[PDB]
Order: sequence, then structure tokens, then C-alpha cells
Amino acid sequence: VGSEVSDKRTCVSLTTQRLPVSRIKTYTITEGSLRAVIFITKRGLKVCADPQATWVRDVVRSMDRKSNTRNNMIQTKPTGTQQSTNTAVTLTG
Repeated sequence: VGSEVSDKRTCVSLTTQRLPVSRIKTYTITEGSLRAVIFITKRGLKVCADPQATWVRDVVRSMDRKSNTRNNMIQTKPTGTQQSTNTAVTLTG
């Protein structure tokens, strides 16, 4: 139950899995050697896709709208550590 890691970078391959935008959350397109479109799903699963795909470009257009303001609508704020009080309870014996 799992795949190979340490080798990959961001995803596995380029596309090969026409994911429904409805399931996709946000995306990230690169311009560097990568020059690939990254698709992030609500499941936190991010994949890569070729921007040469028309369907992709079409979804990319919507993706922006799908996550136009949403991006802001979501601002996961992580935490460091927490505090607590001391305890004291002994068991008979």
C-alpha cells in the first residue's frame, strides 16, 4: 500500500489521469525546465500535467475561478506546541 518515493519530485508523470476540476482545488504552473501544470486536489494530492493539453488549459481557466477567492477562504494556521497542568494519581497496590 504505497508508491515509490525519494525519486519523484512533485508527482509521478505528466497527466494520464483526467481528474475532475470539481475534485481539484488549486493548481500551480511552472515556467522553468518544469514548465508543467500542477493540480492540487482537496485530498491534498498534487499531480503534474502538460500545459499542452487543451482540456487542461480549459480546466486551468476554470481552476482559477474554482480557487479564485477560495485560496483566501482557506488559511490553515499551524501551531508549535501547547501547555498543560501537572497531574497526580496513584493506583492502589
